[PDB]
Amino acid sequence: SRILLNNGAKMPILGLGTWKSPPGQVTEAVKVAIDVGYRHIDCAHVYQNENEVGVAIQEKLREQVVKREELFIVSKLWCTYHEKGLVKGACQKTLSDLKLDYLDLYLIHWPTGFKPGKEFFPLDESGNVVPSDTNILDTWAAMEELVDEGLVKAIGISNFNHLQVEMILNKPGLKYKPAVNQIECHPYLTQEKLIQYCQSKGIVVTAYSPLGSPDRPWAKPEDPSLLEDPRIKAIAAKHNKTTAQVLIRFPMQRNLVVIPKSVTPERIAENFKVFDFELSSQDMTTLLSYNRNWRVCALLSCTSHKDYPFHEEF
Ligand SMILES: NC(=O)c1ccc[n+]([C@@H]2O[C@H](COP(=O)([O-])OP(=O)(O)OC[C@H]3O[C@@H](n4cnc5c(N)ncnc54)[C@H](OP(=O)(O)O)[C@@H]3O)[C@@H](O)[C@H]2O)c1
Ligand SMILES: O=C(O)/C=C\c1cccc(-c2cccc([N+](=O)[O-])c2)c1
Repeated sequence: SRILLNNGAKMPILGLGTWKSPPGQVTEAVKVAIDVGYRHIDCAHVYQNENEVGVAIQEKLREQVVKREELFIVSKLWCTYHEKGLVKGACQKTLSDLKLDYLDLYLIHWPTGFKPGKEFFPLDESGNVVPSDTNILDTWAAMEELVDEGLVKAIGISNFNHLQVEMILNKPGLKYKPAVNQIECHPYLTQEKLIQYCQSKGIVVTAYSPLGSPDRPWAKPEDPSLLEDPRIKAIAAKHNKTTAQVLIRFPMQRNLVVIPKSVTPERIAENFKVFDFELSSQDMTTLLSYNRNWRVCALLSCTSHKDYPFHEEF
């Protein structure tokens, strides 16, 4: 149920996602998740709901439903805090909101640094995001300081392409390697090349949007839909599981961590019931065959940023 990280800690392979979880529903979602066995919660400052996630975590700690050492809490440094002098304060704000004294894992959320300020997406008058000039290697050094100050047990990256991962790995004077690269991954975006690269370097990959993010704001009625793909439904039916359960089990069998999001109590519990069946190798290869390089998470406003990650093949 856990995978060993290159910092010596164990990370639960199933966690609860919280992007788009409404602040008035996410406290109950996280409470339910912990009650039904989740021990890993994926958070971020930019999701604007860390305080409410924190209320749930704190209640379960206070009530002694779970011990802090048994939880694995992840958050992420937003793009407007890549400047070295802003990283610690950003981490501290997340810790304060989550009501924790450390994070298990803190990720650089995206490789694209943006101008600091109140706006999460600072724009020029023509709608392009305004970049930061801070080198990602300098942001990484600031992340390393957080480990050395006791604020976080592990550091990692998210949405880094293979050249960007390589840049960190080749950093002069690198002190801590990334423990994790969290990337979009599902049967329509299988990420074979990037996953193999990361795993070969001892970096654990977390798969986000494993269900294809059907609640994404830019969904079109005609878009492909994993949960409605009859081929995936057929594999689920064969195993007497739901399509969502197959979609969650799939990355687990690729030695990935996976973080499905729900605020629906029934689904939170359903999504955790994935440790009692196995997809065959044939099922796995069949699911892999559905790759279409279909990406949920990418923004036009960022496509000219020098560190935009998705121009490269992988
Ligand atoms: N690092 C990054 O840049 C990044 C980017 C995207 C996502 N993430 C992380 O990954 C998490 C997961 O990705 P995601 O939120 O994009 O989407 P997702 O987990 O692929 O899909 C979430 C959607 O699926 C529905 N759902 C969940 N379980 C279901 C089930 N058993 N049956 C039917 N529908 C179900 C949810 O509905 P209800 O909630 O209404 O039940 C919600 O609409 C995020 O929440 C976030 O924590 C990270
Ligand atoms: O960030 C998250 O965890 C959640 C969702 C999300 C969805 C679409 C695009 C981006 C996004 C954010 C910053 C930069 C870029 N980019 O460079 O394409 C995309 C993020």
